[PDB]
Amino acid sequence: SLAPEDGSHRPAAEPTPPGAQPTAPGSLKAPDTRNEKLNSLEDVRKGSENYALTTNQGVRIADDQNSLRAGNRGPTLLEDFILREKITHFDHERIPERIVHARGSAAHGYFQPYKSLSDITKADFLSDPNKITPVFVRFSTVQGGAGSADTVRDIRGFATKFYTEEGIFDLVGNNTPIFFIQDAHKFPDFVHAVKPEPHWAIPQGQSAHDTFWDYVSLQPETLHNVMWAMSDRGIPRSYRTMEGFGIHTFRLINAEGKATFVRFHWKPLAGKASLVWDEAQKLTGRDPDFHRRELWEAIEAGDFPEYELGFQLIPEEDEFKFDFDLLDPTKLIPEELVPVQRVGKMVLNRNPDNFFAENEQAAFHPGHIVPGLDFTNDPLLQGRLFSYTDTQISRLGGPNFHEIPINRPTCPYHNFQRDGMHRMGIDTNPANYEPNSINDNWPRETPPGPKRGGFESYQERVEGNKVRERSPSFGEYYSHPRLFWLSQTPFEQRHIVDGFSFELSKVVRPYIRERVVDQLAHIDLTLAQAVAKNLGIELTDDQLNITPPPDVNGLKKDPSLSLYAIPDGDVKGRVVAILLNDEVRSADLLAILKALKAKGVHAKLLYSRMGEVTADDGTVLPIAATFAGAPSLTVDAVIVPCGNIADIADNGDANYYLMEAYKHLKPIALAGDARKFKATIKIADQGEEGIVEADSADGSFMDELLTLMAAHRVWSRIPKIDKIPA
Amino acid sequence: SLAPEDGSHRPAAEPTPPGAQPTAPGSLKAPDTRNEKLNSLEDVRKGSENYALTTNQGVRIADDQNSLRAGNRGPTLLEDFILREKITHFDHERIPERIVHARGSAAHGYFQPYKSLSDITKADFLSDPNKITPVFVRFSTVQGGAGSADTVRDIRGFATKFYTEEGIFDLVGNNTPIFFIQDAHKFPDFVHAVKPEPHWAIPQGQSAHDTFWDYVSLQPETLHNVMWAMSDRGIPRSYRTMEGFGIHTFRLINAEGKATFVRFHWKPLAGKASLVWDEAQKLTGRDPDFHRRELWEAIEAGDFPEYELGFQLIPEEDEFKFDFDLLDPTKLIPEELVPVQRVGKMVLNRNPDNFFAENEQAAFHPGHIVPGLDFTNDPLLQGRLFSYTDTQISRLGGPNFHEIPINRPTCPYHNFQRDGMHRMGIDTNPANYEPNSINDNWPRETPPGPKRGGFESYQERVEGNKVRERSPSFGEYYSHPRLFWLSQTPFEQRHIVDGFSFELSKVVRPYIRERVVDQLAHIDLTLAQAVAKNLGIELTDDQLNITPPPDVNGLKKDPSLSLYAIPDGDVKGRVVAILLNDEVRSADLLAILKALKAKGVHAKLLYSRMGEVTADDGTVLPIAATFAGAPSLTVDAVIVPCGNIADIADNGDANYYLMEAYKHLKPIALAGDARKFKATIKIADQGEEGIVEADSADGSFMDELLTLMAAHRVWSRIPKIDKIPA
Ligand code: HDD
Ligand code: HDD
Repeated sequence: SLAPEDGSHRPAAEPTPPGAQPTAPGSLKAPDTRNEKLNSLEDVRKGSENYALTTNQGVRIADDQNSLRAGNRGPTLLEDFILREKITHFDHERIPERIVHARGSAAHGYFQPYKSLSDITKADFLSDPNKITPVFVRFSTVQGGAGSADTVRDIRGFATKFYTEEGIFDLVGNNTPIFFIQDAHKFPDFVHAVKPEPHWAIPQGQSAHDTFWDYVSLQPETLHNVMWAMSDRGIPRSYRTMEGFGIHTFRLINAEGKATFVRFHWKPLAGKASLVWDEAQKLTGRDPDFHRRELWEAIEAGDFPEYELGFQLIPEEDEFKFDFDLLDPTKLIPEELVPVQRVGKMVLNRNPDNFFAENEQAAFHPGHIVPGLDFTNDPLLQGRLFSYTDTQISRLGGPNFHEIPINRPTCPYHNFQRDGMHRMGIDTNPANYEPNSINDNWPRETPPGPKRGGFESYQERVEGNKVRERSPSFGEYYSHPRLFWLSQTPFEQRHIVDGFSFELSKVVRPYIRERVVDQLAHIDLTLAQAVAKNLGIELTDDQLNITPPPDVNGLKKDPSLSLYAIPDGDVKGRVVAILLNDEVRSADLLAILKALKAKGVHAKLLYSRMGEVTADDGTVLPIAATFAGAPSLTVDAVIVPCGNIADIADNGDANYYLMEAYKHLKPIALAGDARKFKATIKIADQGEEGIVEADSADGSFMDELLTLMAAHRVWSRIPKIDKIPA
Repeated sequence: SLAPEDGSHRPAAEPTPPGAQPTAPGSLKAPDTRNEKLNSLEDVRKGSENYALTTNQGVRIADDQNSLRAGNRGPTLLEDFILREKITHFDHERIPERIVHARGSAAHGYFQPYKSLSDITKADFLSDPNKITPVFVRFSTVQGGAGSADTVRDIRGFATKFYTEEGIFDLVGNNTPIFFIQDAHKFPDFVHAVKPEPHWAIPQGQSAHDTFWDYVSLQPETLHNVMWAMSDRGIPRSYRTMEGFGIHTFRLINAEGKATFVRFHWKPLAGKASLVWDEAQKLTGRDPDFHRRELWEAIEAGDFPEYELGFQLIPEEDEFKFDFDLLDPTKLIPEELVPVQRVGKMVLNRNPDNFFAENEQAAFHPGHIVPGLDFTNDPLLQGRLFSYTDTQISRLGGPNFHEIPINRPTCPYHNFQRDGMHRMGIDTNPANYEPNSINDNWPRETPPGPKRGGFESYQERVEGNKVRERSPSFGEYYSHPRLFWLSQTPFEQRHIVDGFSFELSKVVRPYIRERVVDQLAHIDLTLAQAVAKNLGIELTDDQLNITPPPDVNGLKKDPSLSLYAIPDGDVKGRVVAILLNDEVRSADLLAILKALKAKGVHAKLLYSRMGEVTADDGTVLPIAATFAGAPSLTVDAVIVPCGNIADIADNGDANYYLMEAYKHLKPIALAGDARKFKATIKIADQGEEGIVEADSADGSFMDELLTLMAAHRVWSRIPKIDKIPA
């Protein structure tokens, strides 16, 4: 009726590259992609086609265009129950956003272990290489609201809901291996300091303001995670190209009752990759939804995000083996000292149907563990256990949040709990208490055991007085920031310097900048001096003579802490901008697209207008976006084929497209007379590494380009970009 | 004591220009700024200095750094009531955001009428020129969440709470004179279409997506307000430089019972000023809080936002004398036919103390009127009256939202309502019903009268059948969009074309773009043709033969609809970037700052690092921000004094500063050897209009620059900017 005659409104129910088709609810885009959790949601999924429009009570609506009034130009009547029901539901759509991590993007998937881990844990989802566990994963920022932007400088959340046969296990982690603070009692202080300031509620999604750096300067325990946030780790290219960490030391418990200390890791199969600051900041304006969009479209394209689960394992007798306290969440465990042992793989392969119902209402909580796992006395973890249950009473409207469909266990659950707001389950048990005789005491307790047993805490020894006191072993603040610093490449170190420098320049009270620079001088004097230089601060002789902190158990570096030191690039799922002209050389475009498709690299055809152009072939080329509509920020490299280059040679948008990408260190490839654009980016006739150029886009032209893309960015270009006006 | 000895942590409690000092709660920044509402809030204002840190129950806390645990490396104890109270409050901080207009910034102020209006309304706050009414005003966007960006393309809200002696009057308006839809029954449809789409919750703060333009293409009633949104009205420079409108026709009722139709207007004393799209979009990334910050800092500087309240007045016998229906909210009343008559002045002169408590919790509702005002049968207004009461039950936690301090009337309030969540008032009335004898029927009804009388509705005639039916008089959709289009300058028209073009290029389904272009052809074929060519669309012969709509009561143009046809910009409160070098020519800087001060124009001194530089005469210049930290987006003009120009001539950030300013049509002034920068912006030796240049910054130099600033932007430069790579 209102759909177009040609059916061009519906996306195909098959994988398609980003921007090819309109995005769609997961059940409509990929109906053949299934798992036990997705199937269990069938009871609450609602269709639409061939159904009448009704009230919520089932009454068909004849006229959904008008209120009921006395005369067609008269007052609206109170008896219009259809209008009032519709407006009432609208009026109450919103619920409180998460206190932290309010901005997030989520997807369905499954996990599978590589081998049985029965020797170290009795957890059922790790017991058998053929046990598939559905998952729901939500990635997030930390500071900003649910409507804030994606590519901010911040920590990222990485929360995984495991729907196991013995209960929900929530692995609630971040993208760095430590947190800012040591004891949960300080969590409201730290969060209030990083959040928008209370008088005017500025700034959104940014730590670059006085109260954050005030707190940091007075609490050196924060410096380690601050180092990570100021590095390019704070601006990932994609949720698909960052690491995950549980941060805390947990425990594994095997059938014989032996405990092993464990820290959890997620390693991205797509490799580690981050933006650079100028690109990330501008991208929050050009596309505040970039990461959300990029995740959704990768899944629709079949570039399923994949992550390997890994364990750092520490025997109980090695609790005190390292310089740092194992239970201190501001300290990491270097992989040089304790390797990450691979455990299994997780694949995210379907988007939700309704963002609010599945993402916004999802509730993750690290206290949701299962038999075979346990906690430790990490005093940050200890307080988290209180928070994630408590907070849901207001956010999700009461204690039945486990009945919201996305949150439901796929395994059975039965107990004597009753009532509460929006109670869905109707209990037939004659008893609502135990011990009872009137239902023969069902449901019954289960003794602990090797499988399908009841939960019992590990009986660890407790000895001490009731004290509010920090462990002295936690009182070391500079050695891990320094190890992180020393493990970065030189260009990563420069980016850290520029992060501190840019943020401290937004601090209005100069003494705070100075006090932060003083803390940096306790970490590394090269770092401190470089930041000071950019702030017009001069270190004193006392600061220049601060003794550096000790090495971490003899380490001078750990290359696993760098994003880039150990190559792990993968071009699959990346995207290239192809800048068209009105008579493209079809031979160039043919060879370009063939090579990109063979490596799984997507392309977007850009022009100065929408519609189509015709190549020299007579081939009609559809235009994905304009140069301004899809800035170089949104792509990984730029290719300019030959053709009628005079068409775009004096186009300001086209020339700036290349300058912006050049500034942000991206690979650029120019064919034929497109090489004339070298003048725009101040490249000499002789060329330079990172600019592919040839008479035509044939032979090794695309191999060179794809090799550059596998290395992510052209770091050697950095000394040249400070002269580029872009 | 953690504060610096020199007291530099504390801003001065006197007016200071933007950036000079840290911002502060209004009671601390401007303690002497008072009004009756601000005084009435004193009962709930909390101090801090010289108080002990306590629990919410008043118990002093000894150690706010640690949880209570069994041993200093032990588990946290459930008996830690201090921890659990602190974390519980943190866990429940967030409340639901507003369904629409969730993003907004507010201030305190006062209103005064110019003359008694007793002849046309018995409203007490308009009865006496010596009667001052306190106000609380919230400006907002519409689509995005509370954490979204300020300078988006959107309609803006302009809500004013008048605390009158006869009750609260809320004037809840927008910055355009019409709304998108005719009947409130369709509000959830329109809002769902513009909001982030439901499968993936994209895009934030943007109408540039499929579902919005789908709805528009199928509901031509939306086209008038769409035209306004696509113009530079949709991207204001500042809440201080936009207009406000009540949109609906309301009624004024005088003491003799005579009704006059009225539409409400706010006219900014700072004049009308807007950004351009590329600037606004980039600014949502460089400073998503730009409007919130600019409002707060203008008030701290003494640049108080001021607006003139004005009335369009139509006698009852003139109801049907126009080509359009007065009760249709998609139609404006041209000022050429019905002039805005000046009524009074509103000054916003103090910021809040706590954003959440005063801004986030404020509740405005257009059903809050007072005797002397009444409604009409406008079917959008009619449904609004239901919604603003209903929505607060969830957003503010129940029916006692009028007891939240910011919402409280300053006049008396007494009735027989009782109980409800968070009930504050403790009633002593023996009776909670009327009629009653046990309290001699107090509080009592009051007959209507000329002053201090009870509210009685105007007894307008109602005749017709109970129908869900649109008024035939509303069935015209193109003549007011055409009137707006033909009232704009040629460069405003270009920006409208480019607004439609940019947004429709982000619509993935091409037939939606085609259907919108077809709607445009029913408005004006020059507009339709210009948009279609940017989309690669060819109008058909039939489309080129669509008859345009007629003039609106003889009007092709109304001058009041253009932002700029008659410039009315005050330069006071604007800001100029001054690009420093390491040996600035002090004679230049003296002349520059002398002239800016005389016009109340602020300055920010920028450089490549923070700290200080020394001028050629030894003056130490403090640096406000770096070139990258305070981009040209954030200022109105750029001046480059002479000095050691070689220091910055090769700086890529400095050159780009000018190129970005140039592209966005801002005045630029270059003294002495700084004229070398003309090459970067491709200005010929001979000069051009909008680039001020001379051997030195003298008297004539700064007059030319400030004359350009008075005209806001250099529109004559538009033909040159498409060749600039920026
Ligand atoms: C004692 C308070 C407290 C502390 C110390 C932490 N958190 Fe937390 N976190 C919360 C209290 C909280 C919360 C208030 O309970 C949130 C907000 C809303 C919610 O459901 O849980 C939350 C949300 C939250 C989310 C978002 C989950 C989602 O997508 O819904 C993640 C990923 C984390 N946290 C991760 C961490 C990590 C890695 C921490 C340090 C190791 C951490 N949190 C410390
Ligand atoms: C029947 C539904 C409905 C309709 C047709 C409208 N609104 Fe509305 N408006 C609401 C339902 C609503 C609301 C849902 O009740 C809000 C959101 C939360 C709230 O407190 O009120 C609101 C908020 C709201 C605000 C923000 C107030 C603040 O700062 O808190 C403004 C300025 C407006 N509206 C203005 C308008 C204008 C100028 C309209 C057309 C002439 C309009 N609204 C139509």
